[PDB]
Amino acid sequence: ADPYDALRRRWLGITLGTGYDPAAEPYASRLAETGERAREHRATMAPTPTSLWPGHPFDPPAGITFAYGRLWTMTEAYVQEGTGATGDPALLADILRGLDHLSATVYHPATTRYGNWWEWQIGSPRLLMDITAALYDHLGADRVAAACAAVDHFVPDAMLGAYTGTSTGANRVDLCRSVALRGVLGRAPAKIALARDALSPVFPYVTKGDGLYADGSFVQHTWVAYSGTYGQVMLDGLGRLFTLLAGSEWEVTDPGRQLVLDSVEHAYAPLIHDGLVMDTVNGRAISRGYLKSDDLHVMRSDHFHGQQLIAAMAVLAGGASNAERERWHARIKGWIERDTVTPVLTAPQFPVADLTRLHAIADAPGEAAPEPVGHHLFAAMDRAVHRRPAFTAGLAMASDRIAHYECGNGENPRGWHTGAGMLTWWANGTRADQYTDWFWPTVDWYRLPGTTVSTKRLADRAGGEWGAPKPDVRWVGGATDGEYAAVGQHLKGLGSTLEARKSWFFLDDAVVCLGAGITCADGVPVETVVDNRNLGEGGTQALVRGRHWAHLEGHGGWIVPGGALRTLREDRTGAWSDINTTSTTERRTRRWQTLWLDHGTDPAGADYVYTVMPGASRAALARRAADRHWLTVLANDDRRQAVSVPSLGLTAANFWQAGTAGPLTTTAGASVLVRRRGRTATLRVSEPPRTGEALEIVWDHPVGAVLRADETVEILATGRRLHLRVTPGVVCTTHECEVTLS
Ligand SMILES: CC(=O)N[C@@H]1[C@@H](O[C@@H]2OC(C(=O)O)=C[C@H](O)[C@H]2O)[C@@H](OS(=O)(=O)O)[C@@H](CO)O[C@H]1O
Ligand SMILES: [Mg+2]
Repeated sequence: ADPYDALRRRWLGITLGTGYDPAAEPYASRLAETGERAREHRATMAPTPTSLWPGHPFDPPAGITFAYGRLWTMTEAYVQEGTGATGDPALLADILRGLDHLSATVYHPATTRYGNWWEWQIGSPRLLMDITAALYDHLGADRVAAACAAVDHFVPDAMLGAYTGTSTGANRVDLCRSVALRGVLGRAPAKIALARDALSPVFPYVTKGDGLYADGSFVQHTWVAYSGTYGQVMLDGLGRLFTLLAGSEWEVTDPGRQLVLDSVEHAYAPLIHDGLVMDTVNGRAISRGYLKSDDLHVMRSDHFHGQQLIAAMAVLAGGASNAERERWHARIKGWIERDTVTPVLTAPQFPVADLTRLHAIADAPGEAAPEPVGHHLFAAMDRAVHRRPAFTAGLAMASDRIAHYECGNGENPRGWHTGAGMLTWWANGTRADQYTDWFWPTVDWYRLPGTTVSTKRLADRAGGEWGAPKPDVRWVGGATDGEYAAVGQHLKGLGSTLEARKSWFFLDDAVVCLGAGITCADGVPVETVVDNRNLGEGGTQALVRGRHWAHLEGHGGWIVPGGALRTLREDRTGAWSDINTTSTTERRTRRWQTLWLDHGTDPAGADYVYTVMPGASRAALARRAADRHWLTVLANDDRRQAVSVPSLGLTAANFWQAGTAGPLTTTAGASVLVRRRGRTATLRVSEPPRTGEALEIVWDHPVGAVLRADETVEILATGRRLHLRVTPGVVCTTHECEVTLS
């Protein structure tokens, strides 16, 4: 009996929290508030054949999970000290009433599942198990048995068989969560072992489909870049389950578990900036904001999502090694310090158990870590992240592997161009609320920052749901040394005949943006969005313009032909319900500064060059624009885009096909980055088309000897020039070669 009772107790410690004083803030106010929500939920519960709370019918099935969510708040009120309702028998009776009503009317084995599978197999059962676990002694054997039987009906063993469909990645972990608890609570050792075993296929790095990739990428729904939401769900359930089972007969022993720990710093941390997790990896969730069904009324946003991912790291850290835990805690202290948008330590979505874990990290000894300066190219999910002292940026692309966007369940119907070379960024050391402050419900979805698009009007959900629309292109990726990068996207526009070559060269204080082969036949204008910045409500940040630059006060600026540049400052009013059928309808106004180049109607091989300098002063921008020397554009056409930046000793080129640009030649499409440092140089090359066919590179610079080369890099000649052959692989890995110069 005791191994099950011990697991149940350990689950309650994880779920309800441990070793805090309920009288201390902020526990005291969160518990009081839970009491209050419980009291009102109790007062309004109204069992009917089709609902348990008015306005929340069992069809759609969200209305069932909705009901379990409220019974869970009631349960919390009942079992936690400090709530004003702890151990109140009348609260207890109403919980039991609601459970019995759900068990009688909807959540039971005579129901043939309808509507969203997720509500039945993930949303409701995890809550039902949690409630059952918290109230175990008061429930009696028939209720415990009937709760286990319902789980068995909606989540049978076969749901934890084939690693496919609705059972991969975050979904796999969520299914295991309910099956494990049903095993604990129903004293069914085989269900516990099943849930532990079924975690194994989540661990290994994949090269296609759902999961974690060796370059740190994370994919869910087969084609969607998703580290921020699904990746967090996976990380959260894994940490919960590792901690649950540790020390028991069903402890997770798969050594692949280490890959999940590794992913903290390698997959997730780079996407977190001052507490937010970047909207480029948040998929359809960027459209949620205030949800109609959320009794807490907490705005979803990049900051909400990052806070949830920080909380998952805090649970996971409990089972990490000392050295890992020490690094995670230091990064988390850093995020807690720098998040002035939504203070982590009092974040209103957090129950006391997360509050306690984060306060433990806060009070612990050690210094807060900064985000390391560097570049992270998440090539498997067509994402790049760049950090410099002056700014942080996240780029979103799309390819034959990665959808333009996801819409589904009423969410994100206008996200078409979020993958069309969207460049998002924050000025470092300023408030990081750019995309948080009612950005998505007010933005013009036809003018997303960095993108090139047809202005052709599109239908809500155009291209299809769940990541269905992908451009028919291969060359999307880049090459990086870990600090700077060349990134390129062969663009085909969504719902449009637009085609373009877009490149970005991520440097020490700027991103150089090249566009070429811009060709469309839609019969309407084509635009490249130099930027589009949310100014906040009533913003009065000055826009200053010069001959070849523009600067936005508080934000940064752009070097761009001043006569070609179009601008517009305007107020835009919108609501989350405009972009999500499940969100509130309250409307707010945000002022916008938008900047764009008009490529005319039906362009044929149109182009652009512009440089963004996030975080830069007006004067730094005026200097860089008047300086002819700092940057040479080697080539900007549909066969190759390439720059030379002598202050960095840097040459960078995206070769859309075999060709030459400045001192670089390639025999096949490739991305190449050369960096000279005194008497040595390192040459880096990737193959974004991912054919895996060998190609050669020549770099026209005298070279004495090779200090080192990856096993995939064969040296063909040195002397007057460097000549390499590279066997590139099919995941767009960057291969390197270091040489002595003559
Ligand atoms: C990852 C994701 O988008 N999942 C959808 C759910 O949202 C997650 O919900 C939960 C949870 O514990 O219920 C935790 C994650 O933070 C959320 O991102 C959810 O969608 S929604 O209602 O929040 O819009 C469900 C409910 O339908 O659908 C999932 O696909
Ligand atoms: Mg220079």
